[PDB]
Amino acid sequence: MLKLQTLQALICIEEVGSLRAAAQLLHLSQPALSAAIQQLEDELKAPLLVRTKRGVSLTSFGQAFMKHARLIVTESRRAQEEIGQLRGRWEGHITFAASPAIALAALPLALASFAREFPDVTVNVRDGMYPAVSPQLRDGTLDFALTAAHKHDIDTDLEAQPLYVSDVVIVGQRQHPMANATRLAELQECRWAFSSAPRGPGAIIRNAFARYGLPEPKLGLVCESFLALPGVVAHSDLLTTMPRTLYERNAFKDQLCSIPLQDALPNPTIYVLRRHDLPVTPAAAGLIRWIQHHAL
Amino acid sequence: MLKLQTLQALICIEEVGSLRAAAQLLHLSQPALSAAIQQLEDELKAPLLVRTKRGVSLTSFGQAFMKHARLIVTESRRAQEEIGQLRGRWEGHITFAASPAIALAALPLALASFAREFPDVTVNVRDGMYPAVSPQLRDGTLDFALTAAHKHDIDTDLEAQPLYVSDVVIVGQRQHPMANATRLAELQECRWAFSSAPRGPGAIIRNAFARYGLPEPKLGLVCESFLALPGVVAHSDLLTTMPRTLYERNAFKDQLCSIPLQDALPNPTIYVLRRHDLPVTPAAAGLIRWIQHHAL
Amino acid sequence: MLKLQTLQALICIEEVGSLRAAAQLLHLSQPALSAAIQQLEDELKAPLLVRTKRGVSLTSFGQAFMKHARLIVTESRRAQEEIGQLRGRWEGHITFAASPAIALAALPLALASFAREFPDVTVNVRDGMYPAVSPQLRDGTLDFALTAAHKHDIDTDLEAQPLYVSDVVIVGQRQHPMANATRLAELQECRWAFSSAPRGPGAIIRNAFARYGLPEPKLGLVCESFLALPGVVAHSDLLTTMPRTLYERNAFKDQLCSIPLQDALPNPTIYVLRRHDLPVTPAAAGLIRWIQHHAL
Amino acid sequence: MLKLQTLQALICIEEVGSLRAAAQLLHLSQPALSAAIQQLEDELKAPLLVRTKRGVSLTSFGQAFMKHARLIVTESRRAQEEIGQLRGRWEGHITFAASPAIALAALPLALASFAREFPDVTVNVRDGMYPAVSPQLRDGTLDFALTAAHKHDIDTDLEAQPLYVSDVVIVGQRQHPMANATRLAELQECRWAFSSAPRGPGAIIRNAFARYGLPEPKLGLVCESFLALPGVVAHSDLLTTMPRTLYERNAFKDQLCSIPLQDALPNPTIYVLRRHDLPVTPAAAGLIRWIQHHAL
Repeated sequence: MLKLQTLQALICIEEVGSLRAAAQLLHLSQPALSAAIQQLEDELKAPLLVRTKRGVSLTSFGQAFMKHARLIVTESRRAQEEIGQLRGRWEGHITFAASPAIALAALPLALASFAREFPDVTVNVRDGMYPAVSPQLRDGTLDFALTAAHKHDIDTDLEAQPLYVSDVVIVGQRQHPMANATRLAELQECRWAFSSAPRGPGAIIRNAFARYGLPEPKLGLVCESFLALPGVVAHSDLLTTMPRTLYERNAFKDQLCSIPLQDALPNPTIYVLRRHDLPVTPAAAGLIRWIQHHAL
Repeated sequence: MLKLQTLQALICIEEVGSLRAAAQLLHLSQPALSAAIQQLEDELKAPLLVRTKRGVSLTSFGQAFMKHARLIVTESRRAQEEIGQLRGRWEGHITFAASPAIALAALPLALASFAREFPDVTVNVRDGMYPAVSPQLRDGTLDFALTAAHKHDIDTDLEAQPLYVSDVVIVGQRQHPMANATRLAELQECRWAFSSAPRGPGAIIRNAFARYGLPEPKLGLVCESFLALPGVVAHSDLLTTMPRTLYERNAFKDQLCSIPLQDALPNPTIYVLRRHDLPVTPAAAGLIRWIQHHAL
Repeated sequence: MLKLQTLQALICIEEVGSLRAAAQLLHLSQPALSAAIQQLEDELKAPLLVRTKRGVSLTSFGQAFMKHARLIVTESRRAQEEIGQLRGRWEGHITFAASPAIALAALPLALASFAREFPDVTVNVRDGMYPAVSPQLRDGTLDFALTAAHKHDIDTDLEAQPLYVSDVVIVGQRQHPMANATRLAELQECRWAFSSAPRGPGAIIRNAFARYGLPEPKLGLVCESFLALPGVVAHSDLLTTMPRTLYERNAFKDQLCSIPLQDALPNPTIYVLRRHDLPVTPAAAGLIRWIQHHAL
Repeated sequence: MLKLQTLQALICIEEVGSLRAAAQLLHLSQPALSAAIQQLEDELKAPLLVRTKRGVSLTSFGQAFMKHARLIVTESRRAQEEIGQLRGRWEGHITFAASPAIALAALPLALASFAREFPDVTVNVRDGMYPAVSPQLRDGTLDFALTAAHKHDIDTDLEAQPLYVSDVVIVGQRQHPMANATRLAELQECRWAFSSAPRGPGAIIRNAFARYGLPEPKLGLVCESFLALPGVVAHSDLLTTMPRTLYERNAFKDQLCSIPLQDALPNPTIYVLRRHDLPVTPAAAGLIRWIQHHAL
C-alpha cells in the first residue's frame, strides 16, 4: 500500500533531479530517502527511478506514476485546507492560470477583493491557455484555468463555466498602409503576426479569412507571447488579432490603431475550466466568485 | 494504521453504519481501526463520526472529508491498475546479441533452463559484436549484448559485466604444413583469413604479430562470418584465429587442426554490455543469470 | 582541371565525337581539356580515347572507365540536389524564447532589421526563462533562448554568450507608503509579489534580503506572469522586483513608482543559450547579431 | 565542385570519429584535414560535421551526403581496378554476402577455385540476407549478395540471377516427441524456433502452416543466427525449418533428426543480387562464375 510521505518525497526528487539534493530539502538522511523510495518500488514491483550522470531520472513506470502521485498529494493538501477554511482559518493555496483579457482587466480588481476577504490564502497566478492547461488540471497542480475554449471541443472529464465574452479586433501600427480599411478582403495581401488561440496560432484570423471566402492569410510570424505582441506590431507592418482588452491596455497604444472593419469578427468565450470530479475548495470557490464579479 | 486502510474503512462505515462492522468486514482490528480514526480526527482537529443509537454517522466535517477520501481511494486503485497494466506488458520480450563462444556452448543450455522458468517470454537472439552493437544498444533496439570487448575501450554510456574468459586458437586444415609449429614467428609468412574482432577484422593476429616483434601478417582474405570460417579454412591453406568453442563445435572438425603454439595468445573477455541508465526486466536478469551459470 | 569537369567532358566527347567540340560546348579551354585528359590517362596507365578521321572514340579502357564516370557524375549531381533540398528547407525557420527586457526593447527593433535582411525566414518567438527552457533547448524544439541565468548554474550541454547586463528595480504603486525608502531593511515587513527568476519565484528579493542580513521577505502572492505583474502591483500595496525595461514599458506607468534604494540590487546577465553540439543557421546567427546590436 | 580526395577523407573521419584520429591515418596535418573539410562545407553551404565529446559526428546533411560519397569513392576505385583487369593486371577487392546453404557447400570450393585463378584479388565475405543487404548493394559497399528472395518482390533497380534452388526441412532433437510424424498437421501444437527468411523470421513455417489450412505456428523463440540455430534445437524441444544443407552440415548432427514429413515444403531460390546499373568488375564476374559452378 502507498505511503503519502513517500509520494511527496518522489515529487521532490523529480523537482530537483538528485537523491542527495532531495534529501537535503526534506531534512532526511541520504540513505533514509532511498529506504523509503526502495520501499515503494519493492512493493510496486517496478523501478521508479534510474541513476543518470546528472542524478536520477524517472523510469517509464515513474513517469506514469507521477500524474497519480501529484493528484493524490495535491488533493490531500486541498482536503486539509478546505477543512481549515470551513472552520474560518482562511489559509491554503490556490494555483490558477489566466488569459490576457482576464489578466489585464478583471484580475487586478478580483485579486485585490479576494485578498481583502481572505488575507491568509496564498495565491499563485500564471499565464495559461486551453488545451495546454489540461494535464495540470488533471493532475491537480492547477486548480482552475480562465481561458478561451470552444464549448463542444472540451474534454468530457473537464467542467467549463462561462466567465466573459471577449471582443477580437485587428490591430496594426498607427500609420499602417491599411489603417483606414473597412473590409477584411482589403487585408488579403497583408502579413500577419499569428497570435495564440485554443485551436492553435493564428486560428482566429485563419478561420475569419476562411468564412469570408478569402484565401489563407499570409503568415508573417508566430508570436505566442501576448506580452511581446503589441510592440512587435507597433514596430512593423504586421497585422494581428488581439482581445480588445489588450488593444486598450498595452505599452504601445500611441503607436497602434485598430482597423475600423465593418466585417464582423468572432467573440471568443472565456471559461473557468476545472477537472470536474475534484471538489472545489471553499477558498478557490471564493476567488472564482470575485473573478466572475469583475468580469461583467 | 496505513491511511489508505483507514480511508477505505471510513468509506465502509458510511455504507454499513458501524465502525465495528466495517472493521470485521475488512478484516481489520476493531480497536486498531478505532485508534486510527481517533488519530486522524486529532490531526484534522475535527470529528469525522458521531454516535447514534444505530451505530455511527458522518459529521458535517466527515461528509466534506469523505469527498476527498473517495477521490484518494479511487486514485490509489487507478494507480495500482495502471502500474499493473504497464508492468504486465513489461514482465514479455527480450532482444539481445551473442558472440560465437556464447552462442555455441552457453546459450543452448541457458535458453532451455530460462524457458522453463520464464515460459511466457519471447526471446529474440541475433549475432553481434562490439562496437557494431553499440548504436543499437544506445538507441534501445538491443536490450543487451554478450560480446568480447576491451575494458578501456567501452563507451561511457555502457555498463560491462564480465561473463567468460575465452581462448583464441590458431586453426588450419588438418594437413597444414605448419601444423606442428611451436612459435608464432614460424607462421610469419603464412596467409591469413582475417576473422572478426572488436578492433576490426584480423585485429587479434595483427596485434599478436606486432607484440612478438613480427611484420604485419599477410592478408589472404577477410572472413567476417564465423559460420563460414571453419569450412573456408578446411578447404584452403589459410590460417585463422577463432574462439576455442568454435574450433570444438563446427561442421568441419574432421578437416581442421589447431596449432598449439608455445607462444601465448590473448584470452578475450566476453562481457554483458548494455546502457547503464536503462532499467532491466526480471526476465532479462534471469536469462543473464542462466547464461552466467552455463558460462563456467 | 577539376576531375568532375574532365569526367563531364569525357561524357560529352562520347556523345559528340570530338574533344574540341566538347570543350567548346562546355565552355572549357580546348588545350586545358586536352592536358587534363592526358593527365588522367597517365594516372590510369591507359588511353581513354583513340583518334579517328571523324574525331575521337573511346578505347576499350575508355568504355570500361565511362561506366564509372557516369556513376560519379550522376552521384555528384544527386549530392548537390539533395544538399540543395536540405539547405533550402533550412534557409527557413527560427524558433526561440526571450525574456521581458529583451522582448520589450531589443526585439522589436531587431526583428524589423532582421526581416529586411532575411525576408524569407519564418520566426517563431515565445516567452521563456531558464531553467524551464533547458529541456526544450536540449531536445531541439527551441533553437536558442535569450534569458537571464547564472553562469555557474548553466547545463554543461549548453553554450552561453552574454547579451545584456540588466537592472532589477523594486516597484510599487505610485502612492506606496515606502516610496521614499533608502534602505532594503525599511521594506522588510512589506508584502511581495514574487516574480519569476532563474532560481525560482521571488529568488531575487529573497536572496537580496538574505545578503543584507534580513529575514525571509513576506510572501503576498506569486505572479509568474510579467504581463500581469505591473497591473497587479498598480492595484495593490504589494512590492515587486522587475527588469527596469518592464518598469519603463508597461501599461500602468502612470500608476507605478520605482523605489530607488541606496542598497544595490543585482544586475542579472541576459545570455544567448543553446546546445553547443548543435549547428546554427545563418539566419539564426543573423538574428542574434541584430539582437546584440539593439541590446546596447 | 566536389573533390575526390576530400570525399575519401570524410569517409575516413566517419570511420574513426575524430579529426585528429583521421588526420593520423591519412598522413596529414591536423589543421590540413580541417581546411579540406571546411572547403567542402563552405561550398555546399552546409555543415557536415559537429564537434562532440567523443570527437566529431555527422550532421543530418553529413549523413545524407555519405551514401553519395561512398558510391562515388567506391565507383572511382572499381573504375581503376576494372581498367587494370582489362590489361591483365588482376588486382582489387570484392566484397560480398552469402546465405547458409551457399556458405556451407558451394562457397568453400568456389573460393578455393577462385583463389587459384586470381591469387592477388582480396575477397571479403560476410553473412547477409535480402532485403537487409539492399542499401549496401545501392551504395556500392557490397558488390553482390547470394541470398534467397522472391522474384516478384525484388526492387526494380536490382538485378537477380538464379543461383541455386534450395530444400527446406523441418528439424527437431533426435528423440523429439514428434520425431516420427509424417504430416504437418501433427506439428500444430509444437513450439518453433523462427529462423530468418526474406519475408521475416519464421516466414517459411508461417506460410506453410497457412497453405495447409492450419492456424499460426506457436512461436517458441526467434533465432536470427543460423550459426546458433542447430544447437538451440538440439538442446530443446523446439522445431525449426532450415536449409537441408545446414541440416547436413552443423555441429549437432548426432543430436538432431529431420521429421520425415510427406507434406511438401517450399524450395527457396537463391539468387546473385546486384545493383543493376553498376558495371560488374572482371574479378567479381570471375568469382560469381566459380560460385555458380559449385552451386550445381
